[PDB]
Amino acid sequence: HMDTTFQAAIDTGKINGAVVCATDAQGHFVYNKATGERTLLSGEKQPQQLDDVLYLASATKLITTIAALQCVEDGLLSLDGDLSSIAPELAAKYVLTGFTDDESPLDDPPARPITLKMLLTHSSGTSYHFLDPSIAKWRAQYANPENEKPRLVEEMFTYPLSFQPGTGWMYGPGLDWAGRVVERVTGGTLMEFMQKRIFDPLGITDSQFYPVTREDLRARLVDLNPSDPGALGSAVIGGGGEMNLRGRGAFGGHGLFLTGLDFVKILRSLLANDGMLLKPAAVDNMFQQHLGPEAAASHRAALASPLGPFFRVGTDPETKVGYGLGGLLTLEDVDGWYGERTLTWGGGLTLTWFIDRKNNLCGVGAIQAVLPVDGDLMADLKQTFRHDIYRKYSAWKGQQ
Ligand SMILES: CCC(C)(C)C(=O)O[C@H]1C[C@@H](C)C=C2C=C[C@H](C)[C@H](CC[C@@H](O)C[C@@H](O)CC(=O)O)[C@H]21
Repeated sequence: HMDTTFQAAIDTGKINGAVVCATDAQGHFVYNKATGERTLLSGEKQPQQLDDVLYLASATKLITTIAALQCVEDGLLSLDGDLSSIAPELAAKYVLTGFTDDESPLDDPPARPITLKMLLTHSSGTSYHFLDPSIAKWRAQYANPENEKPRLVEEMFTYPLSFQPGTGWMYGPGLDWAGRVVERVTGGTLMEFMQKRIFDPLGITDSQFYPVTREDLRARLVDLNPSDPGALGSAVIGGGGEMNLRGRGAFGGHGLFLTGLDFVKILRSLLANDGMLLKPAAVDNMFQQHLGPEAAASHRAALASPLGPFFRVGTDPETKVGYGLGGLLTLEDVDGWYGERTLTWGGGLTLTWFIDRKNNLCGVGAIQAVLPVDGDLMADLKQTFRHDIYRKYSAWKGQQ
């Protein structure tokens, strides 16, 4: 019901198209479908194609997550090691506990060092100011940078922690920090490392961080169009895109551009656990709960909060979930849908992905929306993909 649902959304003028790529571990069941049209900077229309270059936005986080785990395999990092030396900017952050009534900020020194595992699972304390009201309040009083100067990761994310390292959960720049950590410990750019360790083994050559400079890629950017002459990804994140315009260097949190076909090669290598990217036991460890007791309780409070629908990535409020290395982790079966220990996340409001090892299925579904982005419609469209792909998978299994 992707077919009729997506077409209805095209007819209303709220999306231009969609790219969907799903596969089992061996490529027996494969479903690839490009729907709709893209618009070129010239205004001319072209059918959506499976090798259109998409803005991944926070789907970047999974890829940065793999890159960090590869440095762990190399012995350049450990999951639980002290990062204070490699990233002193993180060690220097204090923990904001709240405000007095005259609205002055209470902070405390950090009780422990920040580790890679905390960065990868959003339990370090680094929080997006637009999601954490306490951090939103601090940003505004200790304001303002209308500097507009292009900022590196460490010049962009200068706020205190939202909670003692390891003891909470809040979505934030942990993978931008992890990406910077990967650059520092390898002595090269994040693009260089990923090209060599992730894209080359999979035969991927059509990928770049913001800003996209390559002419061949720019000619295939969905997001280079009259509504987005900057190729900022506005349609994917729903207004802006502010962080991209203001950054300098690679942002492992949200910066990558990639085709759906190339993104699913990465998903499938994890699903099949074929050693192309990581040793099997390291992949297995991604699909485990890595929040401790306090952090798990914080996670569940955020999932029950008004932001919870975003944080639940379409999963039901009755489904117990944790956070793995790479995204949300289901902790029980939903019969007919995600098996237990499905890893899932997404990008902006328009893109979502899952890796269901128990049921042997992975996929990405990426709506190409029309500004202004109808957020409630995106949620529905993503949900249609997440469930219709299981329907298609069952029908195929039944036909064998
Ligand atoms: C730039 C953030 C990034 C990774 C692109 C992103 O897509 O995370 C997604 C993935 C999804 C699973 C869960 C999410 C959790 C909360 C949000 C609604 C977030 C989307 C935020 C984005 O819509 C607005 C930001 O761009 C704010 C800004 O413009 O600075 C959203």
